[PDB]
Amino acid sequence: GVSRAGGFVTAPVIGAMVTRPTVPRFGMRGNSTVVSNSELILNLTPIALAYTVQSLPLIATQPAWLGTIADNYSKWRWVSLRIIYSPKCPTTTSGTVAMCLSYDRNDVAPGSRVQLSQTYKAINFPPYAGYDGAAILNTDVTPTSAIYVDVDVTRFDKAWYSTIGTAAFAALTAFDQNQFCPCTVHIGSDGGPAVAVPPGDIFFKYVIELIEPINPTMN
Amino acid sequence: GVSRAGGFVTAPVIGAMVTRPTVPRFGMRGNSTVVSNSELILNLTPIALAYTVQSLPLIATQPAWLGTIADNYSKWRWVSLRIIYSPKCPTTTSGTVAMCLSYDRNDVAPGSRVQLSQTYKAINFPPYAGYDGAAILNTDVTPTSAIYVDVDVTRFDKAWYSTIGTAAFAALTAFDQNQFCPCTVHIGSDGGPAVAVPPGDIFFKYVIELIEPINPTMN
Amino acid sequence: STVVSNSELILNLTPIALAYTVQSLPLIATQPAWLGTIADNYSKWRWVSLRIIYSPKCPTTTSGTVAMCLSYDRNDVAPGSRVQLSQTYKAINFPPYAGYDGAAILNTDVTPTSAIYVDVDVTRFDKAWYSTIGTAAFAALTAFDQNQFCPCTVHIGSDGGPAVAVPPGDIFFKYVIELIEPINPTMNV
Amino acid sequence: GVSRAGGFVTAPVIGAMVTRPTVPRFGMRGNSTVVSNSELILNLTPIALAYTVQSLPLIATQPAWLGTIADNYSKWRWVSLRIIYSPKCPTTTSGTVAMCLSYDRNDVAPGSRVQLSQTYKAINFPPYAGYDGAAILNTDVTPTSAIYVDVDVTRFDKAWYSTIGTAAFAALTAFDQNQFCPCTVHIGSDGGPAVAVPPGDIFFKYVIELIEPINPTMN
Amino acid sequence: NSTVVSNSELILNLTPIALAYTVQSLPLIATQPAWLGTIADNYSKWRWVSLRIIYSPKCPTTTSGTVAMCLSYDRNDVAPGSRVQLSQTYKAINFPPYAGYDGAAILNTDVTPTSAIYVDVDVTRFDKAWYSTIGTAAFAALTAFDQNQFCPCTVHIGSDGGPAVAVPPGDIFFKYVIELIEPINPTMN
Amino acid sequence: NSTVVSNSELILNLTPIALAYTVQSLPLIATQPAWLGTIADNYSKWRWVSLRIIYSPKCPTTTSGTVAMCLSYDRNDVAPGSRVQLSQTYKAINFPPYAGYDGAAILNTDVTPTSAIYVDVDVTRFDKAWYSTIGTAAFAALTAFDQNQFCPCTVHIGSDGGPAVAVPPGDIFFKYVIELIEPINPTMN
Ligand SMILES: [Ca+2]
Ligand SMILES: [Ca+2]
Ligand SMILES: [Ca+2]
Ligand SMILES: [Ca+2]
Ligand SMILES: [Ca+2]
Ligand SMILES: [Ca+2]
Ligand SMILES: [Ca+2]
Ligand SMILES: [Ca+2]
Ligand SMILES: [Ca+2]
Ligand SMILES: [Ca+2]
Ligand SMILES: [Ca+2]
Repeated sequence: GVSRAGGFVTAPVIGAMVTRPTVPRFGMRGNSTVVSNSELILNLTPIALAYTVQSLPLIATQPAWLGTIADNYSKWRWVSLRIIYSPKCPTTTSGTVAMCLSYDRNDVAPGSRVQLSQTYKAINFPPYAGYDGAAILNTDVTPTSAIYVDVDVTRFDKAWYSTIGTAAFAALTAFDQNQFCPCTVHIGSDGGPAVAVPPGDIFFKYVIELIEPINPTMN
Repeated sequence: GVSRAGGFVTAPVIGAMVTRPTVPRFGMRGNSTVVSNSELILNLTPIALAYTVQSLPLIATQPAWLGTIADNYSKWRWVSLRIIYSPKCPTTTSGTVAMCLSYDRNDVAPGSRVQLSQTYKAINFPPYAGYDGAAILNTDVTPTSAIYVDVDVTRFDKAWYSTIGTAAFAALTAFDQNQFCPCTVHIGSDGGPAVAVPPGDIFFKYVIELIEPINPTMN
Repeated sequence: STVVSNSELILNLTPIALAYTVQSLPLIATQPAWLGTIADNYSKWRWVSLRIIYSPKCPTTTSGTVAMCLSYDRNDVAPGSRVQLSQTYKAINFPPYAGYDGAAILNTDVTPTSAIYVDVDVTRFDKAWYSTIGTAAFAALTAFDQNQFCPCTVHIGSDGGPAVAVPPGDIFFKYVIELIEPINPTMNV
Repeated sequence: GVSRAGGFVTAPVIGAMVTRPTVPRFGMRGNSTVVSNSELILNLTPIALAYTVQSLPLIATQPAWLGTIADNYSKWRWVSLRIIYSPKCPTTTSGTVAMCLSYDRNDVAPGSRVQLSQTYKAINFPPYAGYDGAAILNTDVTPTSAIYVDVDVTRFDKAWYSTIGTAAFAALTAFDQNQFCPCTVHIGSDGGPAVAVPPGDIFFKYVIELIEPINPTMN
Repeated sequence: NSTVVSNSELILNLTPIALAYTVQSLPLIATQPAWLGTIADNYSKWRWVSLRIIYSPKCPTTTSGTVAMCLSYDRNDVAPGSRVQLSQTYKAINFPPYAGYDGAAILNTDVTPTSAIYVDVDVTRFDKAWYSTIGTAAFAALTAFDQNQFCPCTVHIGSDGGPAVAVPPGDIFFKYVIELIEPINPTMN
Repeated sequence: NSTVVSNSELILNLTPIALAYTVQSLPLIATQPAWLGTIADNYSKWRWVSLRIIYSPKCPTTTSGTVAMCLSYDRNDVAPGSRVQLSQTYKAINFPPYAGYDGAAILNTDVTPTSAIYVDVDVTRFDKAWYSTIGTAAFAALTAFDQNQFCPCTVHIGSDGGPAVAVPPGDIFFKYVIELIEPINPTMN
């Protein structure tokens, strides 16, 4: 790379992904139903000078489309969960966007980018970057220029989680939420322009295993 | 059979199916999602002397479990739909239960068993019968002693139907319902005892193809 | 590690009548009366195997249908009909006199062809071990707190019974449970 | 079975065994005399709504025919003891009959079916069932539809027991009885009809080894 | 099929050691230990798989005297009337009331410290294979001869040579492994 | 990737031993030990890889009485009300207040002297794989049920039979190996 052999860098006016059209794929693994799909989950708050954060609980019901399928199953577990960033602003946008993971709903969100950076899986990056890694979303490859976070799905506290709707989940105390949620992602930013600029969006690319069907009304 | 070679008939006190435990199976057929499953759909009104009828529209959203999966798809079509009867009363129960099919939500339900019998696919049978044909439900075989109706899925008026929830469907006029429903089943009975007796239940064994995913909130 | 195995009567089902009824049981070490007293002496436990068996006790002339299924969140609403129950994991529908020919399953390692039962998917619980808690203490908890002590719940519903309700049968548990960490019962339960 | 693959069940008006005529068989095993035979031991109390129990000590002298042969021997031991149920009522009889084993004559008999069910070898069953397992009595096969209890003959407290007549045994205290008796069977019932109905009978199918002959007057 | 239970329990607080001799005896039955008793009530028969009687001191090293333990096998025997009589009996071990503090690990580990004070019962040489479960209260109401039917062994703990003002010497614990068979309702048992 | 931390720390000065019984309890959480707590605040989850609770005497051999330790696994349990109740509980070890001086090496070496007084926690039999880090102050403000979510085990230390004038018996130390994963800012944690 440039840090060993030297090189040169250039920058275009702007760059962005074009998402490949797809359909959620279903599969059976014995009595288990496996769903593989990608979903746009969040539009980030316009990046400005001051710091700001957004958080999302990583539960089966968070992605709206998957959420529906989950209502018919009692338990689930993430087989793989990759959080991907997609820029939507020009290379003239100053600032830094960062993401990280937490595992206790009683936690307080990172109050600054320094706090966020000390945390697990923290990745800091310019708001305009990430387009070169489009393949991470459209294919199963992992480009080195892609901006993403892989969740340590094998290091959760429980083996399976019970399905719960987002509204009901929201109404729980942090402690009761802990029983239905294995992890939460935080996305923060700062150092942006005086006139805030929408930086990018967040996608979830996942493979989930759902078990033990249940009447949706009961669940 | 007995009608050609003679024989003898006997009758037990009672007989009933024991349903095999199963899980709904998912499959992909290109961009299409195929669901194969069986569901208990209706407990029949206790059979008594006077005639009575119950009707169910044959839409993707009628079976509660399937209904949930259908919310995520714009269009669907029955690949196969077999309506099965399961008795729950002793052989001492007098009367006849009958089923038939109609194709216009503006139709008036059969007012008597004679009206019902003239209709397409009408099958008349004692309320206590049907147990000997348990395999029709638990396997893919079709016993001659099974009591069922196969829907002529290839002779519907349209190629695909749009998904619509049962509540919203119920609120439509018969004519607007016709655009979302290809067929309706009627189940009637009469000639039962003075003290009415719950005769049996109705199961749907189906294979459905769902196409064109959609956000559930939009659908 | 102490391993206990036995079967015992757990519940006399409500008389089967025209209208639908459901009875639910949390699958906990303290639910079976005989096992409960042994469980009170241990801090944690886990089902090694749990088989829920139905035993009929009604005349064969009894109309109606019975069903069982399993759920895994105490915060769930119990099935309001056999149509809802029937769509739930491991559901099995059978007549109230079913199983009269398979009683041996209760006291032998044989599984008679005609026996009516449900094997719990013990390997797919959310935790490795569950703490012992007495039945009455359990009842007083919120659904959320119950979830920490209970891995599964079984529902038994029926409908289509006769005008004069008839006791259909009973529910038995045949289990193999592993108990660890002795404890004084007063401290525990 | 039906619980895995589904199926159907039917019930006849009634069913009962027809016992094969036999003769008690004698054999020598060195200096030991071995007797193999089956005997009707008890007519059960008519099953009614309320609970009732009957108990029998499992001693060599309990079966009347064997009892005579035992008078000529000082010691004995059960090689095998199978307790079998034989129904004598129609399938319309409600209720449950249960059997179990105890090993201390100082024990109090089960006061209810719940108490009985917690006990060793407890088997609960409808009073009309058991006919399908007729072969367990007439042959050496063990049908799965047979209703029976096998005594754990290898887990008794002593290796041999002394022969004692039933009258003399009855006159002993529970503690002195313990020296001559290795086990006792309890048969209870409840949930029967308002008009009590004789449910069935109990047979003992055994193989016993008798040793050390003695003048009957001394014994 | 059988259940194996393992635990250790405090069984008896010894009477204060004084100049004169005293003896206490305990029947080695499954029902003697309070915690075990509850589990045992649920099984018809049992047999000690392993039984170690342990002494734990609770007095200062300034305490004089001798505490001694031994085993007998007939409830009709007379208890030892002196340390001499006790000392002639099987497994007799004599020691000062403060002995055993350097071997306390023996209580909750599989270690057997050479400084521990214990008696290992010859579990394989009892008169019969299994013993029927019986409550302590009922047991005490029996004649010595009827007690033998339920009790395979008894331990006697005597002492003397203590101070003018009696001093509580220590306690007796049972660390055991017992096998239980043939479940039964406790009320019947 | 994870970080493994090893050290031993003084955790609790025991309340002076007197005639009457007293109990103290400590939650076995990563945040309980003061030194470890600082490191733990920097990681989201943890799990004890090894945990040995050690007793160190600080009183003369002239001190009478008994100190005992045991383990429980539900914050909703009631603490042992007597040495009898305590002694029936898992890993219970009883000993005089001056015991353990010949085994002090256990504290700073990999040696396990047979004269040492300790409790080895069954670290592989906790209800779940990982536990989330939580401060002691916050932990104490939780209900017993919410505490269980963060605490896998608790140790109880009781005593009695001591002198008329209470004597500080000793201290409790934790010698541990803990694995920490998923870094996090302490303020968030
Ligand atoms: Ca970091
Ligand atoms: Ca749920
Ligand atoms: Ca027709
Ligand atoms: Ca629509
Ligand atoms: Ca507890
Ligand atoms: Ca039993
Ligand atoms: Ca004699
Ligand atoms: Ca000696
Ligand atoms: Ca007894
Ligand atoms: Ca203990
Ligand atoms: Ca935390």
